[PDB]
Parts: sequence; C-alpha cells; structure tokens
Amino acid sequence: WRAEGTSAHLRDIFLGRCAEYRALLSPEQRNKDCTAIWEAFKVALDKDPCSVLPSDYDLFITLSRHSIPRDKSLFWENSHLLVNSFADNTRRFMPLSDVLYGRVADFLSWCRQKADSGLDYQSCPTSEDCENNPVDSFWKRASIQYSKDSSGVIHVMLNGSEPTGAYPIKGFFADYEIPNLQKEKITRIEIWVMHEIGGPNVESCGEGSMKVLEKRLKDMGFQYSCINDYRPVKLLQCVDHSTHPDCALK
Amino acid sequence: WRAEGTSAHLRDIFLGRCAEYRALLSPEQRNKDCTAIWEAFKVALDKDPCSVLPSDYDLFITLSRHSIPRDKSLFWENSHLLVNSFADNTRRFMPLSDVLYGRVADFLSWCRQKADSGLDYQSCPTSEDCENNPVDSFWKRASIQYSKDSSGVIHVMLNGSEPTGAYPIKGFFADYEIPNLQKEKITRIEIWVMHEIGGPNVESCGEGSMKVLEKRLKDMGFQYSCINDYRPVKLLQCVDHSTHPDCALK
Ligand SMILES: Nc1ncnc2c1ncn2[C@@H]1O[C@H](COP(=O)(O)OP(=O)(O)OP(O)(O)=S)[C@@H](O)[C@H]1O
Ligand SMILES: Nc1ncnc2c1ncn2[C@@H]1O[C@H](COP(=O)(O)OP(=O)(O)OP(O)(O)=S)[C@@H](O)[C@H]1O
Ligand SMILES: *[C@@H]1O[C@H](CO)[C@@H](O[C@@H]2O[C@H](CO)[C@@H](O)[C@H](O)[C@H]2NC(C)=O)[C@H](O)[C@H]1NC(C)=O
Ligand SMILES: *[C@@H]1O[C@H](CO)[C@@H](O[C@@H]2O[C@H](CO)[C@@H](O)[C@H](O)[C@H]2NC(C)=O)[C@H](O)[C@H]1NC(C)=O
Repeated sequence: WRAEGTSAHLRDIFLGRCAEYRALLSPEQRNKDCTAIWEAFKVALDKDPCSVLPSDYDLFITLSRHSIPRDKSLFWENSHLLVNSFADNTRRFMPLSDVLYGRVADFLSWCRQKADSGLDYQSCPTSEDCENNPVDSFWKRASIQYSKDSSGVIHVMLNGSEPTGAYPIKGFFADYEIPNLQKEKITRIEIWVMHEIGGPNVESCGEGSMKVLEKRLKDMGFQYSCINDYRPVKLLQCVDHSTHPDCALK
Repeated sequence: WRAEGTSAHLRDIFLGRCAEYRALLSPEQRNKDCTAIWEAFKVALDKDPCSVLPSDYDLFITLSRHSIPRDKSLFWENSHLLVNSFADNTRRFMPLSDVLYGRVADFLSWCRQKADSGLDYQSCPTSEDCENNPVDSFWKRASIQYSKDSSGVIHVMLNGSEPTGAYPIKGFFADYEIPNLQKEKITRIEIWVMHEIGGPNVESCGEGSMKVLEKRLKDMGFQYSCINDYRPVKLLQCVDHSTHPDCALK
C-alpha cells in the first residue's frame, strides 16, 4: 500500500476526541454515545481494505450527526492546517474537522490488513491502489453530510500558492460538496484565495482554475464573491512572519 | 465546594490527549505508557479531596516527564487561551499545557467525593474551601517540574489589561515557578506584556507590579528584558479585530 498505515492507538485517540468534542455541543444535542459511534466507525476496519463504500459509514454518521450553525461552514482545499488554526476549535468557524464526525478522524489513517483481521500499521491503500478504501470512503461520506447540512453564507478557503491552481476539478470540494449544497438554504458563496507570505502567487481571484470554479457556481445559480488574502486569515499567517513587509503594521 | 465538579469522561479525555501527544514526542522519549500514567494520576485522585499534596503526583510526573527544548519555554499569567493559541501545539513555543503532563489536565477538573469512592461531578474544593485539593496541588507539582526543566531564553506572557496589574505577586509564576528556575542553565528572561486590542493599558513594562517583577528577577541575578505587545502575539490578537486601527497593515 502506497499510503500511511493506520494511526497508532486509533481507538483511544478517537474516543478522546469524541469525549472532548461533546463539551462543545449544546446540551439538547449533547447526548452522544462515543463508544457506539466508535463501534459503528469500526465496521470499515473489519472489511477488505479495498472494499469499503461511503455508505458503510451511514450508521456512524447517524450516531454522530449534529447541526451546523448558519453562516459557520468553512470548506477548503489545500489549506488544512490554516483552516483548523483559523477555525480555532469552532470559535470562529466550523469546518468539517470541527464537526463531531470530522473531528474524531481528522489527520488519522486506518485500514484492515489485506488477508487478516488485524489492522495494517505498515501502510494503507491510496486512491490509486484501489478506489474504495476506508479513508477515502470515510471522507466522501462525511463531506456529503457536511455539505447537505450547511446553510447561509458558505465560506471556502483555497490556496493561491498551490502549483496546480487554487481549485482542483477532481477534489472533494468539486466532486462531493459543491453537488451536495442545498441551494435553497444558501444565501451566497464567498471564496478566500490565500497566498503564502512572500510566497508565490500562482493564482488569484478570477485567474485559471478560479475561473472554472466561479463559472460552475454562477452557472448553478449561486450568488458568488471572491477575496484575495482575506484579512483575518492573512493576519494569522503573519503570526509566523512578523518582520516580513507584508505583515508590517501601521 | 465552590469549584467546578470533575470533568465528565475524565479518563477518556486524559487517555486520548496522552495518546495524541505521544506523536509530538521525540522517538527517544516516545516510550510513554498512558494507562500507567493515568493510574499514577489516579493515586492522588482517590485520596480525600482536601488531603492531596503536590508530592502525591510525584509518580505521575516521574512517568510522564520529558525534556523541554532549550529556549522554548513559555510561562504566563492571565492569558491561558492566548498562550495556548500562540504556542500552537508545541510548534512555536512549548508552554506547560504543551508538555505531556500539562496537556492531559489542561482545563479539566477533578476530585473525589468528600466521603465516597466516586469522583464528585457536582463540585470540587477551591483554594478557599481548602488548600490541599487535587487540582491546585496538581498545577503546583507540574509548575515546579516545568520550571526545573526549563533552560535557555525564558519567556513570559503577562496581561497588562489585568485590572489588578500584570504581575500577580501571589500567583503560580511568582510562588512556584520563579523560585524553581535554574539560573545556571538559563541565559535570560524576556517578558511580553500584552494589552487587549483597544483594551486598557493598566500596566506596561516598567509600571506597577512590573517594577516588582523586574526587581525580583534582577536581585536573583537574571538578565532581564521586557517588551510591550510582542508583535507575533499582537498579530494573533489582531486576527479577531482585523479592522481595528491597531491592526491595520501597510
Ligand atoms: N474537511 C476535511 N478534513 C480532513 N480531511 C479531509 C477533509 N476533506 C477531505 N479530506 C481528506 O483528507 C485525506 C488525507 O489526505 P492528504 O491530502 O494527504 O492530507 P491533508 O492534510 O488532509 O491534506 P489536504 O486536504 O490536501 S490540505 C484525503 O483523502 C482528503 O481528501
Ligand atoms: N500552565 C497551566 N496550564 C493550565 N492550568 C494552569 C497552569 N498554571 C496554573 N493553572 C491553574 O488553572 C486552574 C484553572 O483556573 P482559572 O484561572 O479559572 O482558569 P484558566 O483558564 O487557567 O484562567 P487564567 O489562568 O486566570 S488566564 C487554576 O487552578 C490555575 O492556577
Ligand atoms: C499552500 O500551498 C503551498 C504550495 O504547495 C504550501 O507550501 C508548500 O508546502 C510544502 C509542505 O509544507 C513544502 O514542501 C513547500 O516547499 C511549500 N511551498 C511553498 C512555496 O511554501 C502551503 O503550505 C499551502 N498552505 C497551506 C495553508 O496549506
Ligand atoms: C486580559 O485581561 C482582561 C481583563 O481582565 C480580560 O478581558 C476580560 O475578559 C472577560 C471574559 O472574557 C470579559 O467579561 C471582560 O469584559 C474583559 N475585560 C476587558 C477589559 O476586556 C482578557 O480576557 C485577558 N486576556 C487574555 C488573553 O486572557
């Protein structure tokens, strides 16, 4: 397998994240069974590492699903760490990694061994090895739910320093989230194209892949907007480059 | 008991945090038994809620102690959340909450029932209810170790918008950390007096309690320096006040 093996102490990490997250929930939605949720998630670790389908996690989602505040969704591509830091544990926004079912598996890996009941800690199948692997199917399933339950002002953070452009036509956002957005409960979509401090400006709003994205969104009939280096986020990137001119304050 | 009761699912949270932290540990000091560590922690947990002494956590400390990178220590007062954010999980600096034994208890609460073998999820004793309570003796023991194991350039983040002054002459830093710093392995102490954006400038370097802190450190023989609103941290504060004039860029 050409990808990371399952995360060590997966169960403990999972249950822990689940426990801590419950605190961030509203008492009316606070009653979540972390053991049951782990139990349903665990089903994929009992199948062939190349035979797990998104729907296999339907029960898992059912047990952990909860509502997302209006205007709090934050989608993204190529900006994982910045999104988590900016989202600041649901304080500012609530990206998929700050929603119960996304929180418990964020950055982790998992998969059973090819011909054995045990978990493979050596490596796990990538999309190339086989399409229906545990981790991908998990995220496809989780992305869909996240898209379906999102409402109001939709935010999206893209990387304008990514060599392949800010918008991947075959990414999770393009294949599993844009299609699952309930247009009826979405007021508008606002893109933030971020660039590395002094970093390369491969694409900015309205250029290259961003034209492809914008077209699709408008075609689908969405009020749309785009901001290069959205300030709050730029300020956060700047924390690590205080002396750089782009970060100098008045 | 006037303090918060013990955190729900204390064990699951503790084990999860411990498990996750292991990854952030150097391959040499990655050998940590979380269950063991939890069991040692539980030794102080099962005593009378007002009969727990810092010494009661010696085993726990022994089993979870690990080195702190030279020049990466970050002490503080009245700026817990900001410190946790800036440190950004051992990436920039390594505050006590980013060291194994601090990370497992950060923000949590705990104590056994006045008269029963079960944990009291109703309330826990505060400093006034009684001195030797589980939580306070914990941070006393942890603070002492963190200080004992710090070296290089010592950093300290204080809140200059604190009504009562930046330096609490009776806080943990003054009573349990400053006394345990090892001068022979410390180069200098640098303080960052942070003020709320727009917020009040109750005290700045060289004013009020800051004069006391400076004088104490100097009488002890330390090289000392103080900075008002250390830029990197200021920028982080600015993330939430992007439009405020103190946060405008060039
Ligand atoms: N919101 C999300 N949170 C976490 N992982 C996600 C999310 N959406 C999709 N994923 C999947 O995360 C898996 C991990 O693969 P990597 O791309 O190596 O890691 P990463 O740190 O998530 O990098 P990114 O998403 O490309 S910036 C992929 O299968 C992603 O498609
Ligand atoms: N490095 C540390 N990490 C976490 N808690 C600490 C640390 N040093 C001391 N404590 C204790 O944290 C406990 C929690 O009390 P609070 O002061 O209400 O919370 P807090 O979030 O720590 O707020 P602060 O310290 O005033 S900004 C107190 O018993 C503190 O003395
Ligand atoms: C935005 O994309 C850039 C380019 O891929 C990321 O920066 C690269 O990060 C990798 C891994 O850390 C490095 O090997 C490259 O050298 C980096 N290139 C540059 C120009 O910095 C950047 O990390 C991405 N931003 C976010 C938030 O994920
Ligand atoms: C620095 O100290 C100030 C003042 O004690 C803290 O701000 C207070 O925070 C409470 C709770 O959030 C509010 O109810 C008060 O209105 C705030 N006072 C002021 C003047 O803003 C502030 O949180 C501290 N900073 C940090 C990083 O902990």
